[PDB]
Amino acid sequence: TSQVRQNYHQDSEAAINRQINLELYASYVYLSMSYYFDRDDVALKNFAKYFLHQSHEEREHAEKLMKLQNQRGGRIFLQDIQKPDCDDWESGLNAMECALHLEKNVNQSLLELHKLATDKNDPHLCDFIETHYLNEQVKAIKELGDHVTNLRKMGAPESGLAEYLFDKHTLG
Amino acid sequence: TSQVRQNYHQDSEAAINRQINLELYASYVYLSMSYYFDRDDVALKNFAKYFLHQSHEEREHAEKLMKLQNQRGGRIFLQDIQKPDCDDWESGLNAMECALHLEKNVNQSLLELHKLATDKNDPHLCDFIETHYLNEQVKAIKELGDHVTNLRKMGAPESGLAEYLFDKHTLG
Amino acid sequence: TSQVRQNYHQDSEAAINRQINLELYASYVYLSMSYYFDRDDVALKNFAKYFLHQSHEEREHAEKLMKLQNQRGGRIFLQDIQKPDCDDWESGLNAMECALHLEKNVNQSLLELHKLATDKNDPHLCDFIETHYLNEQVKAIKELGDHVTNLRKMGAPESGLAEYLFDKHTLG
Amino acid sequence: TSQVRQNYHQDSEAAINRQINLELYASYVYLSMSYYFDRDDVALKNFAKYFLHQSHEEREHAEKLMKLQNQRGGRIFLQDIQKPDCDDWESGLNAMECALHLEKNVNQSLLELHKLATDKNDPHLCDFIETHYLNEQVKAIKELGDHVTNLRKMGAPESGLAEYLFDKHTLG
Ligand SMILES: [Ca+2]
Ligand SMILES: [Ca+2]
Ligand SMILES: [Ca+2]
Ligand SMILES: [Ca+2]
Ligand SMILES: [Ca+2]
Ligand SMILES: [Fe+3]
Ligand SMILES: [Fe+3]
Ligand SMILES: [Fe+3]
Ligand SMILES: [Fe+3]
Repeated sequence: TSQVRQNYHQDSEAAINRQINLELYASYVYLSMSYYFDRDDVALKNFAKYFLHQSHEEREHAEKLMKLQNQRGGRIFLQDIQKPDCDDWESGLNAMECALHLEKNVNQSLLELHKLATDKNDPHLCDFIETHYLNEQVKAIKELGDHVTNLRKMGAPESGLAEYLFDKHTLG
Repeated sequence: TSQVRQNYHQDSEAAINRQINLELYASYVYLSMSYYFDRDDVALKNFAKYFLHQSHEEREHAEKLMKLQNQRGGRIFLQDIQKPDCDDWESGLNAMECALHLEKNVNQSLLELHKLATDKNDPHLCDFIETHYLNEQVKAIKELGDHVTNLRKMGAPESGLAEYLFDKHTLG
Repeated sequence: TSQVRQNYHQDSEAAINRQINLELYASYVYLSMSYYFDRDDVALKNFAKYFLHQSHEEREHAEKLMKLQNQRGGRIFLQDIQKPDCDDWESGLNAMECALHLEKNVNQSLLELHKLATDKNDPHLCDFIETHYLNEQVKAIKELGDHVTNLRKMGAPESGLAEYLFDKHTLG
Repeated sequence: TSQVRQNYHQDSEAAINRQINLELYASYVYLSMSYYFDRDDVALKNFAKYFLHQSHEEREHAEKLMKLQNQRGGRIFLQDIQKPDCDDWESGLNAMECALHLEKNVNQSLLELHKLATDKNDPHLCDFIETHYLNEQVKAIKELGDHVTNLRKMGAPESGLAEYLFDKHTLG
């Protein structure tokens, strides 16, 4: 090559393509979690609305990176989007616990990409990550920790009244 | 010094400086209690907002006295602001119980200063205290008593659902 | 540990606790400077309002760091807040000169914390500092330099008319 | 008363009549000071407007006491209103210095009346004084101290530019 490409390393380009896939995959997990709470034998409508919004967010995270790639003169190479690992997610608390784990995993990936940009001396990539992904990631993780703590102290998942009230008063 | 000083006793002046410190210290305690409820392993956001507001109030109580001192022609002498005694505050109820104790202690100090003003025949200081601090203090203590009673009757602190609901329905 | 803690070093955590104290201390200095200009034998009301606002700013700087600590999964450990070093601040110019010195000292601390974050490879902490503290610090220092220059060229502190006019036309 | 008189002592009544005279007299002093600054060989129009407003205030202070007297069932006995002691007031600073002295003298009178009410066990008179006169008096004295300090530090009265600027920037 592009007439526009400048100080953009191959390794950086490839790592962007992997991140794009990870984010797409995270969107998928969340999509799954959402319609799980919409089942008639589950029926926690605010849980459902919470993971649907999360699902849309993650999609937007990917499309931003797709945009960054073209901007720097790289080429987008897409891969399959894997099946979320679970079909059944058991309870409200369990689902929150799996989302916390998911987000911590996305942050390592992002911490690794940032260390690579640094090594390649790509200050434009470093700030992009720092500015649009890292602060969003710590605020996400703190929020899911808050949620898990509350559910747990209320007595979930053994208490059905506890997930019902949390759905109403916190997620509502 | 002062060209303005009139019927203002040394002892009164010194006692004002001590009160200023006590109020500053109370602000500090409350500041501590607030970020304790903002921890991910605690997470009671309305508890947090309640002690943060309390923290700001106390700061305003000090600055008012700083203002009274200059007005009467005294001189402000500041001292260190001590570490709150606790780092961990254990539960919602415990924290409310410590705040009740704190406020009762601030009121004795104020009752003692008022008795001193009386002894020194300083009617201007007497009304100032009576008007800006004593009624605010009894309304504060009654309110924390109300809170402690409710938390206790709901079954706190052994009940996590109890502090969760109180945070939502009373402090919210 | 916290379920939320990730790539957050002990040393980083401890350094945050020290910064929190420094900022609290800066708030205290400024609080002192303010009621010094409110004395009947000083009486420069805009000087007073200027350091009171500065005082509130610094408090907000601390509370932000308190927030960052919880967010990253660290624990807040508070220490005593030391007596400002001066009780009397002599003149308008002197007070501005002491504030310039204070701010330069806060910036070194912040430059040192940033170098530590870098060493520990904590890109999230690096941007936080860079984004909320370093640019605010250089704009603060430049502004106090401007003020000191003007006071000095007007003929302060030997000229009382000079501090009176500056209070009116610049700080007003 | 009188069918209305209750727990109102003779001595209290008489002391009210004296206070009424003192306030009337203070109004007169201020009236004099005002037209002194309106002279073509003086001409400090904001000085003039400041003592005219002060003059009206003092008149209102008297009329309030006249009202208190009737309310308690006492009888108003009026006396002559003495000539202010000065015809010429020399300068801006001098006039402010004489007003400070005047106000300190009015406050002693009020402190003495309050001690009398206390001795006679007249809680209604005590609060009346405390509430409508003592806090107004300390705020008055502090303000005139501020003014005297500023005039003095600017170099008045030897500096004509100093009183001119003060009239413009502070009293304006
Ligand atoms: Ca597959
Ligand atoms: Ca200590
Ligand atoms: Ca009273
Ligand atoms: Ca010390
Ligand atoms: Ca006569
Ligand atoms: Fe994402
Ligand atoms: Fe208080
Ligand atoms: Fe600061
Ligand atoms: Fe009066």
